[PDB]
Amino acid sequence: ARSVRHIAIPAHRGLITDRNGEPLAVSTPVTTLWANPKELMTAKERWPQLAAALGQDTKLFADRIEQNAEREFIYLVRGLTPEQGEGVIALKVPGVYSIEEFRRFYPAGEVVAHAVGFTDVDDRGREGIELAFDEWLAGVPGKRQVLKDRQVTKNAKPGKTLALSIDLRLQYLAHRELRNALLENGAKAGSLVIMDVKTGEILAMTNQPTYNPNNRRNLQPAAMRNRAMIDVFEPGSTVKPFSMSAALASGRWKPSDIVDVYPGTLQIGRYTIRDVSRNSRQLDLTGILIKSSNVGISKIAFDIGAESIYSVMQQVGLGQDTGLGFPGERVGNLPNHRKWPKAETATLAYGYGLSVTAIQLAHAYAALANDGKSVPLSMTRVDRVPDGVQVISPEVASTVQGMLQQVVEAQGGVFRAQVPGYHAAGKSGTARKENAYRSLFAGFAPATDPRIAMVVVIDEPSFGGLVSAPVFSKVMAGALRLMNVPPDN
Repeated sequence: ARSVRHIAIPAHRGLITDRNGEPLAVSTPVTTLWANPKELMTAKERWPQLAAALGQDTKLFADRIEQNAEREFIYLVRGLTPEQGEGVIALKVPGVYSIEEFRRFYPAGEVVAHAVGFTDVDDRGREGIELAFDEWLAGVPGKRQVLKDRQVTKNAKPGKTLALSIDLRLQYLAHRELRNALLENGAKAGSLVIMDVKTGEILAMTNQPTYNPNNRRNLQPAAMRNRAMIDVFEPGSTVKPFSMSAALASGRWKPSDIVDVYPGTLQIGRYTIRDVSRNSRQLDLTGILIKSSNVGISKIAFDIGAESIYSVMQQVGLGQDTGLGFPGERVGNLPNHRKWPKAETATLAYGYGLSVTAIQLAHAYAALANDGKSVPLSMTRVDRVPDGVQVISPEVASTVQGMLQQVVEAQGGVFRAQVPGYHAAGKSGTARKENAYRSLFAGFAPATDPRIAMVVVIDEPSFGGLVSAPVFSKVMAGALRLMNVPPDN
């Protein structure tokens, strides 16, 4: 006879904003027209008109309805504009019932595709923050009891608003400047991360290529890769500052100390360490960074032991889980030994023989920039800064800052990374993913009182000091002014 069923009341997905309340993802009303074939089978004369008004072809339409003649349920079309929802309801065709639904809209579109991600066909997070805070954002559906035609038991609770760490103004600046860089250098891909060194907040994350999450018809997986969180690479010279941090915490090294790197090579039994530039004998510790001397950093590493270097790299988060619970986040690899031989010691010190993400590197540069105090990474607005872990002594961190300032400013330095108005600090490198090439720059500013850490990755520009550095310069200048950071020069 008659029958009692239940249909679930969809929940309104929580609003996602940038840190200033700029909407980044919004649940917009749509309508999903369904039908009762049993009843539809009674109004076959109306089908061509229905069909046309569903874009569906006349005969393909009717084939469908006939095939499913017995089924009392079938969707016709998911999520139309509520107004086309009338275009069909204006035909009042028997067997045609309708659900009220939400579809996501992304006002900033491609600018913040990866960080925000997108929902699937069921209004479920499938990428980015949409997946990562799916529970917080997805409400709790309600339930209605339906009298099967031959009271609401609990009404739906709405999802909660989420304010991200992203500053949409710095995001636009980063998106633009990394797009321009890729075209000028004719590169395949790239990431740029901007981090608040005090709060752990990700102020900007951008990858190229990007996509419009509002129109994913011709989506490609290369476009959807959140590179900053999933591409792992050997950081090269960009981790030498952590090697130097251990040098200075050893008791055995100070910045004015000299190393002889003549003749730009060093035999390690069978191995040969080889410098990218071999026009040096005596270098101070700053010189070792300015020249990116692998012989220099290797000799210091032999003197202090790999353990001390490995320990700093671990404490600043390299090859460690970020705790950001994003979907396909790669952890990379900070490999350990009982007995570190010379080759493994040297390759760690000059930043081959580990793998890191752009996010991890920026996090580590944040720690150093924050006078050696690690703060947990956040993709949500931080209101109450958690207590940091003091992973490098303030004094060592201060010393390494000044050295990195000289890397950018000193003669022979990475002059294309200077930020006009401010003193900036950082280090270029030439990473490996065969073995792929990326140009890196990693830095923070202002050098004497840091606020912002930044990493730039540029995949196969068809050097870090030549390619990534000028992007760091342009984007840092803008970030600092957008954040009303006072010039320190």
